[PDB]
Parts: sequence; structure tokens; C-alpha cells
Amino acid sequence: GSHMTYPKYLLSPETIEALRKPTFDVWLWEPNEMLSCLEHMYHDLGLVRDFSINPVTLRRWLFCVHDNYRNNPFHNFRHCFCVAQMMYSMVWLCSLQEKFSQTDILILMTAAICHDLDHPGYNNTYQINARTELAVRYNDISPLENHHCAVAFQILAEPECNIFSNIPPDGFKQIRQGMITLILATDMARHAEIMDSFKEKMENFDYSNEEHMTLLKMILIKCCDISNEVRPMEVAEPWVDCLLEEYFMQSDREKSEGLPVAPFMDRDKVTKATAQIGFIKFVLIPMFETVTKLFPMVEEIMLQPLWESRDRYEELKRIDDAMKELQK
Amino acid sequence: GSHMTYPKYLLSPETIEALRKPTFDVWLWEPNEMLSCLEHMYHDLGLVRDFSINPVTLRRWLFCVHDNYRNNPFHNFRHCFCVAQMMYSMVWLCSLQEKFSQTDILILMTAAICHDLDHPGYNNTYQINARTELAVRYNDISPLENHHCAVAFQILAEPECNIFSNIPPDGFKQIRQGMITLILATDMARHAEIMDSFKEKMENFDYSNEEHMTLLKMILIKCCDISNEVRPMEVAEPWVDCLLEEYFMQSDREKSEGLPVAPFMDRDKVTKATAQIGFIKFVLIPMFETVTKLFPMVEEIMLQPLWESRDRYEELKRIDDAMKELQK
Ligand SMILES: CC(C)n1ncc2c(=O)[nH]c([C@@H]3CN(Cc4ccccc4)C[C@H]3C)nc21
Ligand SMILES: CC(C)n1ncc2c(=O)[nH]c([C@@H]3CN(Cc4ccccc4)C[C@H]3C)nc21
Ligand SMILES: [Mg+2]
Ligand SMILES: [Mg+2]
Ligand SMILES: [Zn+2]
Ligand SMILES: [Zn+2]
Repeated sequence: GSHMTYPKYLLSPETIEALRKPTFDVWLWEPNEMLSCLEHMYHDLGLVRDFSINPVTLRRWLFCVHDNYRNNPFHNFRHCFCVAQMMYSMVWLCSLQEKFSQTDILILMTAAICHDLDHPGYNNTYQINARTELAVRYNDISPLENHHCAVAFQILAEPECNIFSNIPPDGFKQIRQGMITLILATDMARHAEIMDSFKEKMENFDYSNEEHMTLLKMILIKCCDISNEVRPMEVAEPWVDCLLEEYFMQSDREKSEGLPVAPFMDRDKVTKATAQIGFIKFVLIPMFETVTKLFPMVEEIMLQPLWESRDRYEELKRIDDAMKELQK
Repeated sequence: GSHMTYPKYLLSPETIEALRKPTFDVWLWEPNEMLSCLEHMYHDLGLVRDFSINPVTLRRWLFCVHDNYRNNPFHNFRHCFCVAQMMYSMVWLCSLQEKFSQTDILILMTAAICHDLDHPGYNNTYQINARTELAVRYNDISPLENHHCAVAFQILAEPECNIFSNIPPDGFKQIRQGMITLILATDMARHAEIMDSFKEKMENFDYSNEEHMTLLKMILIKCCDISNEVRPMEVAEPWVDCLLEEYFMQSDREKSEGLPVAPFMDRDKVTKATAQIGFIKFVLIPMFETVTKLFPMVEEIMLQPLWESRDRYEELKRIDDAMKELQK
């Protein structure tokens, strides 16, 4: 719509607008454009303003983050961007600036961006069963998430990437603790525990109770992390195939090294349709249902697409099933 | 008593019987003799037998463990020997072989031996405040105990040191999980918490309830860890100066680096007597009282010597107070 053309890293006005919504097509963008988006979120949320973040430091920091994401089929830099972009979406959708401090929004955003740093593309169960250096390092306790987190603060300790350098020590310590809690909370082995605690608080929720608020931020980051299916189908569906790529890599290796294979990583047991129907019905919908009690607009903008997804996979399944009826 | 003289590393019959009581003078022995003592405990408790431990591997493992203790004034290989030797004493005293599986005995001993591996001589609070590599690696969560536990399994993963090599993977997993839980339980930041969970199980204890037993093993290790004052006074007391040496090393360093100093480590605020009075009264005694409810022989063997220590130290402090009052 502009009188001249601009480089891609100069986000257009339409892109800036689109970036606030969960319909943003995360696939359209190169790393450099994604980096620009993230940068813009920090400015637009008032976090550069309120935390006195050096604007060049913010950029050096994001570039460093990018460099410490690996090129995995799924647990890559585009995935962290989805998680961040969904968090951003949720701030707008759920009017989170009315409810949360700027420090809380900083924690949410920074944890979202950092939460899968240097992921190897094999999960905690692989680490633990194979007795990897990481499992040994972290005593079989959320080995990956502990590493993501440590890498995060390693990056922030480099003075040219330290977006928190103009924050007082107490604020730093507060932000550090919140980020650790949040990144640790993304270990899916703790999903039911965290949901139970949340739901328990939801018996009588209190926005001025720090404990309630901590659980609400753990639930937000968990929402954002596993939210691909909330997105328009054409955006959502490619992510399942990337995840299965990663998972098949792992179960191949596990077979070959004599380690236990998860059925949901077994090429002969999983299908995309059946895996997603299960995850949608039994993990995603129920989680977003609880959140919808606090944020009613979540039903229309995030539950609806999930219902639509579930239904469409049910259709796909009827067809995978017929295909298998031709194959023995 | 014998017809010829044997090398020190061949323990005499008398040392062997004496090794089973809390009364054993840990100060008399060289490292090689302490190593022979630990080796003997594994054979004597039936652990070599019941877990098919290669007797040479057991010694390589012990020697390696010894090497990875640092030459700290307190948190050294002799301390490790104390903690293990007290555990072994408690085995006999409390007839723990009636109550616990051999796997649990193994866990208890191996955790006692390993629980302070590669201690730097500066506590978790220093690590955290100074933002050390350990603190950043472990996300400020029990960084030292995490580290001790990691180093234990780094050692065991060296095949010449793997005393668990003839154990099937299910048993290994169970031993590892147990040792991790017990080593992490030695973080004194968690003391009141663990004591409280213990106490609530103790309301109706159940030796066949795995959670009850886990807590019990946690307390047992915690008992052995801080048990110096249960020992005869001449054995117990030189440990206090060793610990203060380490603490003063820390407060001096904090002072120099402009970091917070804990009053209990400050050479200006600390008295030996006042240090010990409170610790004995409010940490050691209450902890051993709850154990005595399950193991009533503990009163005479471990409480009585704590009562004496408390009395001795309350007397020293009067003499301190009469000196201070007498002067200023
Ligand atoms: C990384 C995992 C937790 N993840 N993140 C997003 C999604 C997704 O859309 N689908 C799946 C599938 C669900 N997995 C089976 C499963 C069912 C219920 C609870 C936990 C896992 C297998 C994935 C292909 N995993 C995701
Ligand atoms: C290393 C600590 C926990 N420890 N281990 C044995 C002993 C001991 O005999 N005395 C003390 C005293 C406790 N004091 C500080 C403190 C009190 C309460 C909680 C944690 C530390 C000073 C020590 C001389 N600490 C020991
Ligand atoms: Mg993750
Ligand atoms: Mg320790
Ligand atoms: Zn993730
Ligand atoms: Zn210790």
C-alpha cells in the first residue's frame, strides 16, 4: 500500500497489525523478519520504555537467541517465534495489561522466547533413558527445560545481549525467578499437576494472590507453547508433520540403541489425525476451557478453531482408516 | 593382638568391630584406611553379594570418589567418611535390615558417600548471590546438591567405576532415583519442609508405604549428614572449627566482593558456643526425637550425647558471657 518498496526487515503496517492476532501466518517469514517482529513486540508492549532496554541491545539479544536455536524440524527458532507471537496475541486478546504488571509481561514474553533454547530434537524421556550428559547433569529433573533456562541466562550474561542491564538487582532477581518457573513449567510431564493446581485456584481465583498469578502465567506459557492447533488450519497442520519428523528421528534411534519407544513416536502406531484428535480433546480443549472462565473471549478466538480442527482430523481419520483397509 | 604386623590398609579385627558404633574416632585414620573401611561396609552389609559388585570395581569407585572430594576444611573426604560411617552405625543400631530392602540400604550408603562430591567450600547462597556457573547451570535450585549428585553419576558412568554394572536397568533406575532424592534432601534450605512432611507421616507411619519410606530415608541421610555432635566430645568438637574456617573463608570473600554476609558466618558476630547451642537445640535434637519414635534405641545412643553437648555448650557460653561482662 506504500509509495515505494522497503526491505523485508522493515515490517509493513499490515504486518504489524496482523501480528497482534492468532491468525498470523508464521510460515511466511524468514528469520530476519521474525526477528523484527519480536523486536517490535518489545517496543509495542512498552517494555523497552519501562525497563530502559538499549534498543541495539534488544536486537543483539534476539540475534543471539536465534543463533542458539537449533535447526530441528520442530524445536527451532520459528517455533519459539510462534510461542512468542501467541503470547503477544493473548496479551491483546485477554487485555493482560489490565491484569498484569509490566514485569509480569516482561517475564511472559522473555520466557516464551527463551523456553526451548538449544533443544536437541530428542525429548526428556530420550535423555533420561539414554543417560545423556544432560540427564546426568540435571538428575533426570526436567533436563531440557533446565538447560533451556540456563542457556537463557548464559546469553543474558553477555553484556552486549543484556536487555536487563538497566534493571535494578531486585527487579532482575524477580524476573529471573519468574522466567525459571515459567520455562520449567513447559515440561509436559507436569501438565496434569499444573492443571490440577490451577483449577484448584480457579475454585475462587484472586488476581492479587501472587500464587494464583504464578499459576496463571505457567498456564499462559503452556497455552502458547502447545497452541499450534489454535491457528488457521493451513498454518497449524504443517507443524504436526515437523513434530512427527522429530519424533521419528528419536524412536529410530531408540530402537537402534535398544531403548523404549513411545507409541506416539512409533511409525507403526501413530497417525497425525489420531494423535491430534487425542491431544485436542484431552489436553488443549480442557486447558483453554479453564482459561475461558477468566477470559471469556478466548472461547471464540481459540476454542472455536480447536473444535474445527478436531472435526477435520476426524474426517481425515475416516480416510486414513480406509486407506489401511486396502493394505493387508 | 596378632602374631605379626599388617599394613594399615588391612583393618584389624578391633577396627572392624569398632566401625559399627557412632563412637568410632574418625580422626585416627588416613585416607587409605578410611577407604578400606568403606569397602568393608559394602561387603559386610551384603551389598557386594546382593548386587554382584566387582570387588575391584568397588575399590576403583571408592578411590575415584575420594579423588573428587576437595581439600576443604569441612566438606572433605573425611566428612564423607563420617556421614557414611554414621549411616552404617544406624543400620546396626536401628536394625535397618529388618525394615529396608537391600536396594534401600544400597541407596542410603551410596548417597551418604556421594552427597558432597566436589563441594567448592562456599554454600548455595554464595553461588546464587555471586551468580556462579553452578547457580546459572542449576537455575538457583539447590545448585551444590544438584552438582554433588551429577558428579556421583559421572563417576559411576566410568565403566571401571561402575559398581552398578551387574544390576539390571530397572534396579539401576530405582537406585538412581533414590540417591538423587536423598542427595538433594541434604540442602538445609529444605530442612523445615522435609521435617514437616516427615512429621505428618509420622502421625501414622507405615513401613509398607513407599512415600513414608522415602521420607524416612531422607531424614536418615539428613541425620547422618549433620551428626557430628552425636559423636564423643573429643571426636565431635574439632569439626566445629573446620566448619567455621570454611564459613569465614566465605564471609571474607563476600565482604571483599561486596556481597551479603550471613551473620552466622561473620567472624565478628559468631561464637562457637552460641552457634552450637541453637543448632543442637532446634535442629539436631528435634530431628533425632522424631526418629526415636520409630527407633527407640536412638534415645540412649544419639540423644543422650546431644543432651550433653548442649549442656557443655550452654556452660561454655556462660563462661564467655562472664568474660565479656568482666571486661567491657
Ligand atoms: C511438543 C508436544 C507436546 N506438542 N506440542 C504441540 C503438539 C501437537 O499439536 N500435537 C502433539 C501430538 C500429541 N502427542 C501425543 C500426546 C497425546 C496426549 C498427551 C500428550 C501427548 C503426539 C504428538 C504428535 N504434540 C504436540
Ligand atoms: C554444614 C551445617 C548444616 N552443619 N553440619 C554440621 C553442623 C554443626 O555441627 N553445626 C552447625 C552450625 C549451624 N550454624 C549455622 C546454621 C544454623 C541453622 C541452619 C543452617 C545453618 C553455624 C554452624 C557452626 N552447622 C552444621
Ligand atoms: Mg520444550
Ligand atoms: Mg552438602
Ligand atoms: Zn516448546
Ligand atoms: Zn554434608
